[PDB]
Amino acid sequence: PIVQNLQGQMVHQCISPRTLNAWVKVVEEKAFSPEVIPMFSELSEGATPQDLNTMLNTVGGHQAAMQMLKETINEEAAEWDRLHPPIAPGQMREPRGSDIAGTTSTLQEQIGWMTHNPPIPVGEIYKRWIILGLNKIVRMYSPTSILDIRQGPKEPFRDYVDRFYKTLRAEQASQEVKNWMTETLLVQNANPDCKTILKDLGPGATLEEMMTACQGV
Amino acid sequence: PIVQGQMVHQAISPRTLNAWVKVVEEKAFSPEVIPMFSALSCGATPQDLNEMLNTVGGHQAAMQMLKETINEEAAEWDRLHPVHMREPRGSDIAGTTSTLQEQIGWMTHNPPIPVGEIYKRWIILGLNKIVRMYSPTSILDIRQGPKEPFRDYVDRFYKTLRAEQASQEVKNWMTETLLVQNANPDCKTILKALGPGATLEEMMTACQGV
Repeated sequence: PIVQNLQGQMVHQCISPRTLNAWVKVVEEKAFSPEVIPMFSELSEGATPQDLNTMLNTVGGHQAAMQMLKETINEEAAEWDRLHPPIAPGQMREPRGSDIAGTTSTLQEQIGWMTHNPPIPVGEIYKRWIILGLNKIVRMYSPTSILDIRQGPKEPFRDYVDRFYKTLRAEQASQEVKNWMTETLLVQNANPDCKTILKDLGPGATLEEMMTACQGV
Repeated sequence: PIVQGQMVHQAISPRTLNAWVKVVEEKAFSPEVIPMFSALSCGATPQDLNEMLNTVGGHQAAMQMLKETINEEAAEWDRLHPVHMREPRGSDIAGTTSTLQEQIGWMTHNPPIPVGEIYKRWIILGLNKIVRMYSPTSILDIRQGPKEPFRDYVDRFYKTLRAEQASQEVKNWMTETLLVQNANPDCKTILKALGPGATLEEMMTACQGV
C-alpha cells in the first residue's frame, strides 16, 4: 500500500504479513457475512491493484464466489474502456479496463499513476469494482440487512444498539443514508415500552440520553 | 528483503518466517500457497529465498522436484547469457554460488539486475509443477454428482481450473464450455435453457433449487 513518509513524500511499502494473515483468516471464519465486506476495505487502505490482486488470490476456498467476482470486475473494466478510450513524451499513459485491475499493468506503472499530479486513483477504482463484486456475492448468501434488527420484548436496549451498529457498519449506503438510518430506524424498531420513552424524549437527543432513558425499562 | 530514504538490505523478519512455515503445513497442497509466496517474498534477495526454501520441513520429494526445475532453468540461463561488477551466471542467481554482497550489488545496480525476481520466477514455475502433481485430477474429469449441490461442483471446477496450465484464451474457453456440458441431467437442462449469454451468477442461481 501507499503511505506518507516522515516527510510529505508518498512511498510504497510491501504489504505486511499481519495484513495478509488477517484477511485470509477473516474469509475462513466468517465466509460471506456482510461484515466481511467493510473488513476488506479496512485492510485495503491505499492498497495498489497488485496488493488487491494478491489478497484475492490468497483466498483458498469459495472459488465459485471468486469466479463471480472476476466476472463483475471484467464487466466494470469493459464499461471503463467504453467511457475512457497517440503518443505522449515522458508522460503517464491512459489506463484501460484491464490496466486498473492489474492484469495488464506493472507495479511500477500503478505507482506512477497513483502518485501523479493530477493523481489517477486506479487503486480506489479497482477497490470500488471489488466491493461492487463483493456486494453481489453477499447478496446471494442470505439476504439480511439493518431493516431486520428489531428489539425483543425483554431484550436490553444496550444489546439491541450493539446489534444495530454491528449491522449498520456493514450496510452499503452513503453517509446521508446512514445518518438517516441512525436517527430513524433505531427509534421505530424498539419495543413498545422503550419506543414510547424514546418518542417522549423528542427528536434532538444524543444516544447517551436515549440509552439512559431506556435503562430502567 | 530490500525496501526504500535510500534502498537498503533488511534481514528477513521472524514474523515472515513463522507465517510462511505455518502456511505450508496448513495449506498443504492447496494452490493458494503460490500467490501467498509472492506476497511474503516482496523484494527478497536470493539469500532470503533460500532461507524460505529450507523452512519447509516435510514433503521432501517436492523439494527435490523443485531443485530439478531450478537446475533446468539455471542451465538455460547459462546457455543464453554466457559470462566472460561481474556478470551473473546460472548458479549466482540461485544464491548457492553468490554472496550477500554480490546479490545486493546486482539488485541495487544502475541499471538494476533483478536476480531476486528472476529466482522467484523460477521457484514459482517449480511450485506450479509441484501443485500440478498434487492436484489429483485434470479439469476434464470433474463431473457433477447426481445429488451434488451446484455450488460444490462449481467450487471443485474452478479450484481445478486454477491449477491448469493453459492460456487465458484456452482457460476462458474451458470456463464457458466445460462447466455447462459436464453438469447432471437436471442442471444441464436448466443451464441449456438460460441461453449462451448468461453470467455465472445467473447460472448458479438457476440450479439453486435442484
